[PDB]
Amino acid sequence: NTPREVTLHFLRTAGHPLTRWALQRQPPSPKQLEEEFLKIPSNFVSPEDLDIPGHASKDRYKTILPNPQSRVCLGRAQSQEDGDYINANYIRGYDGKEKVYIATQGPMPNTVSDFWEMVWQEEVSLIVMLTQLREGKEKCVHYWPTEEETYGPFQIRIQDMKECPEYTVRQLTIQYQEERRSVKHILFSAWPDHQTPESAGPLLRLVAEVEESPETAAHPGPIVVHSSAGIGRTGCFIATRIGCQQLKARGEVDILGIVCQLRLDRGGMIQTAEQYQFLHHTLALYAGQLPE
Repeated sequence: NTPREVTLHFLRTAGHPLTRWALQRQPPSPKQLEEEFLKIPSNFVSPEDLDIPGHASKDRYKTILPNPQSRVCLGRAQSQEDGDYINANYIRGYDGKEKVYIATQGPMPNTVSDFWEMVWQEEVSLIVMLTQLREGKEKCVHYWPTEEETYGPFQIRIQDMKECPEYTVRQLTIQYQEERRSVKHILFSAWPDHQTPESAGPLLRLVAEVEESPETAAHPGPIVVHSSAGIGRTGCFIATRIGCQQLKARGEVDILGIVCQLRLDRGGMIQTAEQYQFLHHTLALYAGQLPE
């Protein structure tokens, strides 16, 4: 028993709780953090674990695939399309709450309409986007409109653009037949893939921008988080939020555990050790702004 049984056992049980104090005043050494991050299994799936034909055309990277047990299935309630496929996964949030996020790649030109179908079906009201200015056509596409565009059966229109210093908030609507819904769009640039943000301040503010985003609905939908591959930056963002939530509720955080649980939801979440180190730096900062 069995690369897979031993991977799952690890991800399901590994933990390393850290108090507000230990985080601030005695974190694990950069050495320990590296050695620790390497021990975490990736939980990638092989192309052999997904029997979907033609999914390859819908993936930005051949090796970054949604785990089947949490994959988002497009039920096609609003269109005629062949598959149910989109490279995306439900992600559990604080304390295991189901479907708090959906982690996905940024759409490619041929998956723009699948994305919006996901946004609709899942009743997404908040999209968080992580990118860099250098990022070209092949890593990222402008899948929202200038004023107004039809994407498949939807009308997306831009109701407002406001430029905060570290991100752009766009208020959109998406409308299908008679039903028109609000979606808040946060684009956070200056975050290159395989790297970290310039510093933690801007990330914590992005996280707050999301916290203080009014929760209109009765069965609130998942927050969509995306980047080119949908795991590195998307992982850091989502790990930072969950981590802040644990610190706030419990005065401690388990980062190792958090990362492990994200990899159960979608393989590869958090790509580099340096990103894992940054998570500790950011969360250490966050502790200091907590009451008292």
